[PDB]
Amino acid sequence: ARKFFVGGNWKMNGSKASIKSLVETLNASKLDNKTEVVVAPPAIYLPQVRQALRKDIQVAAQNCYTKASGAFTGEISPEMLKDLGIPWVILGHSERRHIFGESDEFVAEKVKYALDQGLKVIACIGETLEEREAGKTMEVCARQLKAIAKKISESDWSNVVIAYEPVWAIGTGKVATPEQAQEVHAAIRKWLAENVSAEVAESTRIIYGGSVNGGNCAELAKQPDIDGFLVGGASLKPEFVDIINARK
Repeated sequence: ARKFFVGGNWKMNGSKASIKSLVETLNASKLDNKTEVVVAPPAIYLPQVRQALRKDIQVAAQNCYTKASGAFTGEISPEMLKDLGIPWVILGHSERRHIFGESDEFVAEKVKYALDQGLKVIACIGETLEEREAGKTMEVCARQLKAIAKKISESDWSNVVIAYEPVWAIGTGKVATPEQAQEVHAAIRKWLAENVSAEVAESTRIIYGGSVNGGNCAELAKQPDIDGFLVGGASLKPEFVDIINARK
């Protein structure tokens, strides 16, 4: 069965002191050994975290670029991440797609380059409120996924986790039910089956990237096509532990 997966996206949040506290809390907590756990600090805190954090939680960057090196002021390469012992990267997050204009193709180029350099990737997809109102949830997810599928091989999906972000229920005032989330996750899995392969569909974790907290994580985790979470704000808090432990 697919291993339950809980990622924590810290986004642009943290100080040395707050991160020291966050890490200390994780280091003193009893975690379900059946959960694969990844945390994504801001880039400048990656060293602090990889040095202090328990080894059974892996670290991710929040973004990277599409080349090994060169004249790209402000960008980081997958080679640098590997060099510092950062095994994961989050790519195509809604905030990068919408605020920083990252296109479907640019995201797909990053996913392929990161995989080729030996990173594991949390690849983010999802639809806006306007797109959902139009009945375009799967049109959008299919488009975003197709761009990735055109760049990566069937085998390459092995080290991909798909994060479904209900952008329509992130910062909009709308909320998603576990049933609504499940419906999308099942449809994404069907897309994988029909476009990649049945084996990719059955193997690939599809994690929920909407609002996840200690209070709702158990009900979400019960859904049969939800393989875990890409947690936002709760990832900065002690209740992240409860989310890791959502199946217990």
